[PDB]
Amino acid sequence: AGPEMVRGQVFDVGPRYTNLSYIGEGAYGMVCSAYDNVNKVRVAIKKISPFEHQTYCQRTLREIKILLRFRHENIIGINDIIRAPTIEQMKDVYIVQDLMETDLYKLLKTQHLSNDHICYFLYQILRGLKYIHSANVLHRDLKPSNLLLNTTCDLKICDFGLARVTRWYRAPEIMLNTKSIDIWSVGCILAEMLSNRPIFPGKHYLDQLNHILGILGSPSQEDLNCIINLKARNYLLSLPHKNKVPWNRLFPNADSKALDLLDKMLTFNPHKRIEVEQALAHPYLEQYYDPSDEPIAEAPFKFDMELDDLPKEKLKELIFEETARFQPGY
Ligand SMILES: O=C1c2cc(-c3ccnc(NC4CCOCC4)n3)cn2CCN1[C@H](CO)c1cccc(Cl)c1
Repeated sequence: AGPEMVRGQVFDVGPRYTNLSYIGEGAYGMVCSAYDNVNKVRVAIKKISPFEHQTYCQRTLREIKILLRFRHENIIGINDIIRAPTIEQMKDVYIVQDLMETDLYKLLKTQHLSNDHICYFLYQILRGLKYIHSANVLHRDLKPSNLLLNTTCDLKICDFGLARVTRWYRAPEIMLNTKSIDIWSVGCILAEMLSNRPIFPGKHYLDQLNHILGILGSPSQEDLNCIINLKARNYLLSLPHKNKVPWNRLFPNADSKALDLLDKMLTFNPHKRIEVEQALAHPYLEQYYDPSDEPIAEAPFKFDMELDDLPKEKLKELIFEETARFQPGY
């Protein structure tokens, strides 16, 4: 049988993988579910076509190298990689992953979560994040659609395309000026689990800052005592005073312990923001916290070359090399 086509994208993954169905997409690719006739289960297949852009080639190599090294229950892995037999023919790379049922984005569109579920989901996000940060890696795009879920409420973090050694979930430092950006994102996700709506839904950069200030209040002098973009600093100083809104006013029915943790994750100053181990140890997560059952990385991850300097043609070679061991006859 020929290759299958899904929403205009051809998927050349047969004969092992067939009966394909759309399940997601990104800047330079598409994800489908597919039947694996070897393991006799359905899998996820992520198609990416990065080779025309140096940045996308960088991201592709990082994502593959990081996910091939990582091993953790709350982190998506790589089971297989398909690409053409020669580098001149390789225009696409197919990354095969465990198939999950849904994501937190879809869940929050349709279901009201109980405190217990919120607690358990938050715990697994942070358990996975502890492993990532222990490897000295930042995810940088945590958000509900990148948190995958099973029938049995198991949670896995996916999409490590932006990982290194989305506006609504973007930490203020990023816009004004480290691991703390991931904590901010988790805080945004916690808030969204509590209310089923994004806490800071800005329409653009300035609007994002305005929503954050609308809740946290005007930043203090120490909050601004840092290296900071001149334009952003002048903008913030041009604004009238904004009062802080108490968390319990915004989330009237929330567990007070959840709101205490939320306060510490959504702290404006990254240096005062709670870190992942301290968050796991917060009273809100007491029911699930189990440091004897929370694996960390054996060593910190680092790249041998640095890829930012490499031409995209050289990056392609490295990707071709990295993926070779999944080829038949290897
Ligand atoms: O990497 C992923 C990804 C993998 C999965 C995945 C993996 C395993 N299972 C399920 N099940 C699904 C079943 C239906 O409900 C949703 C969960 N989904 C979902 N996404 C979200 C999009 N991306 C990123 C962009 O963030 C991406 C994708 C393609 C190209 C690029 Cl450049 C980037």
